[PDB]
Amino acid sequence: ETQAVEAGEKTVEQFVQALNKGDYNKAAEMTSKKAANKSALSEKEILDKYQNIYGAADVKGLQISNLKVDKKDDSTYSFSYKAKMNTSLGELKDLSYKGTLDRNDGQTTINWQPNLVFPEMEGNDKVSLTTQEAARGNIIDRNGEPLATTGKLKQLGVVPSKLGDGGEKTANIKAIASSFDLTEDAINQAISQSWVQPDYFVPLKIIDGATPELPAGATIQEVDGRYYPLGEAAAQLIGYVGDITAEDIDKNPELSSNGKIGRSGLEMAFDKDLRGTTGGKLSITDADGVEKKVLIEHEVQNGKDIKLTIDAKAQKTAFDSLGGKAGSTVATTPKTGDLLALASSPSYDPNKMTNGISQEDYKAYEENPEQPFISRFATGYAPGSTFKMITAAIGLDNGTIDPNEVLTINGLKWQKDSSWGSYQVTRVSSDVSQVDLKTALIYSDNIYAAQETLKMGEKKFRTGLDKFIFGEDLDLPISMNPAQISNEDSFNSDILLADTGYGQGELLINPIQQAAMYSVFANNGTLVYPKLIADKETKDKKNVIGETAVQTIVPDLREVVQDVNGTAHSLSALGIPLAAKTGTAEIKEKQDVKGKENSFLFAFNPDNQGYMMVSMLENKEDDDSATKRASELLQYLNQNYQ
Repeated sequence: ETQAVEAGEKTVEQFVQALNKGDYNKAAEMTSKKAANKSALSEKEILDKYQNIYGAADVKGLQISNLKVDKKDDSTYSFSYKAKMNTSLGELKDLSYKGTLDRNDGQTTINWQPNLVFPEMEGNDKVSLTTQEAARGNIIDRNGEPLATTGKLKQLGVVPSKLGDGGEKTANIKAIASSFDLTEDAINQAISQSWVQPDYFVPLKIIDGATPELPAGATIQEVDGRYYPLGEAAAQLIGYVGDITAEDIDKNPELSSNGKIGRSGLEMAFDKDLRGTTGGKLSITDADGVEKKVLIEHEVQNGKDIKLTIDAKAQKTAFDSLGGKAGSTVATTPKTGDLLALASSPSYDPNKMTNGISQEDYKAYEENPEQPFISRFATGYAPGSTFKMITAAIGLDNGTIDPNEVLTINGLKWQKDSSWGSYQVTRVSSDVSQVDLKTALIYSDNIYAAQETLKMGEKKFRTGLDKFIFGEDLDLPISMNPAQISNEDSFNSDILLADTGYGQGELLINPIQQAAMYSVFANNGTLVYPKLIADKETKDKKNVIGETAVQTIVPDLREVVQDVNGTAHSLSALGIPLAAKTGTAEIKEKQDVKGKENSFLFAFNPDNQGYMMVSMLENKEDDDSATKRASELLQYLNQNYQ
């Protein structure tokens, strides 16, 4: 008997697998003939039964356990098992299935019955599913301001019949295009789509502002939709939602096919918390309508709100100050890690992305060489000559750097020996030959940094660098790679070591990780991990650099602003207590023989430690710099974060 009991087990398991994979034909072909005490339906009728019922509830992933196959008659084997499955209303668990098998000739088949769809079905019972959509949660400021919310939008559209016939039609179209900032070709292509019928409402755009005058055939209808009040100023961070597709439902049936799904940014990172859970009832009914068994039922749970450390006024000021140029700005409260602003420029319109965007406009975003879809605050860059601060702090800690000892540096270029060939560390001024640490920080002297790094050596340099967060995964709902010192564990190059010393080489640190590292100067050498979710706890890392080093470097960083030749001296206009460090990075991209240049600014309040800022300009235009663009954000942070 055990040979056939095994054949039965194999048959039941092959059946369950075909149902699990959605191959309902293959499962139907394992059923015995249609007869009393055999199969209740034919193969095709069984296929159509599973396709309708399991398709209606979006059944996914049938799993069984506790399978038993016994023997009853000479050719009849009884099976039983427990099963669970996923539906658009959550997991159905603890299902007791039951049936009999048939052995004729040399093969074993399943005596199919309706109770092998759901357990307590019989005869011509039917399945009903009712669903209520969950409302999407909000994303809000550290003070409750909406960053992503669900508002009532004014949808402009035209009805082709109420437009005219010939000359009145062309004139009305012209009026619409000129009164709502549309093109005549767009309106004509819209009303000419295959799906349009003459009496239909053809939607054109979402009107933000005050509805102007409505020419003949134009109509304003209200619709509910996701709305981003800061717009492109927070697009990369917040992201946007899009229409849910059949393929999203196949991967997660607990979504709402009628709803919206986060496609990038925080909308996608927190899509589960924000989407809520669908409400409704899955039931077995009788020959018609009469409920006989409720399989799953629960009420709709609307999505939860997400509250960020962001300050929406800082976010808007940070983004606007970049003037549409390529770059990024990160602002923190360095003693807690609160991320006040994460701006990336240039940017895209998230309200346009979510309310239906042209293929031309979308492609413009994708072919823009400055790539507005990039989240530059989460992209790793060489940190630039700003990094001298870190190298200095490390050198003060391990006793390599005497603050008051001078190096003799002549000219604008320096190389260790001739083996460096055509590589040379460069500085901007040759007016100071006797360079100590304060002079090097004030004038941004890379030759000093390069020489002190070479003197320190790789081991001590890395011992100091390893106390920071290279290799660590920050606990943030933003997709990023951990910062690195170089490609390998060794530089194996005096050039690369010197290069790394002033923030170049193979260093990759995204702007958020930079603000994390530079926080040591606002916390006496303690690193304070950045924080984006307001309710989260402050995390930190003690003794990253020495308190003596901080107290030596920060007064020099004040002079970067106050000294008449300091590289950030234009910020002394502000009349606020500032410590700053400028920086540049030289980049060789393959599509240009002349190299590109990244411009950096680091600044914080050395009196109260209330704010900190790291701004960067990528592939800067001539006569442009992060420092030139920082006064507005610095005034704001200084006023409101003490």
